[PDB]
Amino acid sequence: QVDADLQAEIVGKYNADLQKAVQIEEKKASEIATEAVKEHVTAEYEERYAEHEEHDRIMRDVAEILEQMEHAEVRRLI
Amino acid sequence: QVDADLQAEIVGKYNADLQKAVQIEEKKASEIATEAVKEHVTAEYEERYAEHEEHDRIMRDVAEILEQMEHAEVRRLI
Ligand SMILES: [Ca+2]
Ligand SMILES: [Ca+2]
Repeated sequence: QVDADLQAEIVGKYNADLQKAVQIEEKKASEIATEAVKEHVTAEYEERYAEHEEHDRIMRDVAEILEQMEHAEVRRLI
Repeated sequence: QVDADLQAEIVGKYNADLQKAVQIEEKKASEIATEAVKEHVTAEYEERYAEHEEHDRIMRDVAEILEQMEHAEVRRLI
């Protein structure tokens, strides 16, 4: 589904940050924080791969990795 | 915390829609769908109460109601 290297890179760098964002109990602030983490990661990869031939596939993978990370932490806390 | 009438109005109108959005298994589409429901509700209330004296309080209540609805359904499915 997703590129395993892309998954390792994003999980490695950003999972702890996304976890902290999800762990904020005040739900508005948590939503804002989670979105901020996602937006940063998306922008980092967009900048890095803007002209790459597999750009569209990469960006779909980044979006899926981020959503799976969020889902895993929401599940894990519940 | 939130105005009980505002809560009843938004839950009554939009909970089933937010539930369907959260229930979509494909996580990107679910995220897009949930955000679309939230954006509509926020815009409806912003338009209705743009000049009201309690606008800021109302809009914070709308944001909290929407986040609580999302949390309740994510919890309920898990
Ligand atoms: Ca999500
Ligand atoms: Ca939320």
